[PDB]
Amino acid sequence: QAVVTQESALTTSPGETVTLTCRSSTGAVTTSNYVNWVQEKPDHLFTGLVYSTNSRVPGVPARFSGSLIGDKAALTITGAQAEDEAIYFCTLWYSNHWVFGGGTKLTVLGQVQLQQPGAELVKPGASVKLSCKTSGYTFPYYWMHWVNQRPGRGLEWIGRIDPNGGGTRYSEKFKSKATLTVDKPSNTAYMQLSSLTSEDSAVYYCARGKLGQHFDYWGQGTALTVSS
Ligand SMILES: O=C(O)CCCCCNC(=O)Cc1cc([N+](=O)O)c(O)c([N+](=O)O)c1
Repeated sequence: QAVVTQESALTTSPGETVTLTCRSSTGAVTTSNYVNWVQEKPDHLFTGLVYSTNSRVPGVPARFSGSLIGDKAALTITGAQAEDEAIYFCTLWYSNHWVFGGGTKLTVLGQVQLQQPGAELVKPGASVKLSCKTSGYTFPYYWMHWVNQRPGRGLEWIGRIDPNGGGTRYSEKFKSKATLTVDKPSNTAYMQLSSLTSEDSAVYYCARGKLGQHFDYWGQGTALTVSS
């Protein structure tokens, strides 16, 4: 029942130093929450910025930095650029599941690849198998996360799979809905969703992880529509 709270929106001007924050409802944010920061640009295009409090994802501009300040986590953008206008999400680990904050809409007044199909349209009552084909890294060395986003709702972690044995961990919401597997020779991770209803219409993302390093690279998101 943990809730992660972020500022809903902030407006900045090019060149300013701005700090976004991420609070935990049950206590101070700690290193053991392994906070990650990700950026969403149009059209539902996610990139990883920071993992595990303060590790910047290689290739991300150095103006982005993460830290813990007092009882919460913080993403500092040191000299905002016009292209930084985006939605910024944090996520915290709570013992056995990830919880996403609601995102901060930032207005600015100015090799690793995970490949997912853009969309699928499936009838109610059917099943769907969503694919996430990877390249640019040694696939068995990393887990694959899946994340859901229903219209007007927050990001929801579905679960992860470790390709060394295929061991899964699901969130409460998806523990009897999603089935994760992989095909290592084709470098592809799969998520089946069963017993589809209109409530399953959503964008579904794959995102890379591993112990201590989560959500650094994302697929584009497959928009699933469940309709006859
Ligand atoms: O590198 C080292 O040993 C040092 C780092 C050790 C601790 C890093 N913790 C995580 O990364 C959090 C986490 C642990 C899991 N677990 O323990 O199984 C998961 O299953 C899981 N998930 O997303 O489901 C997430």
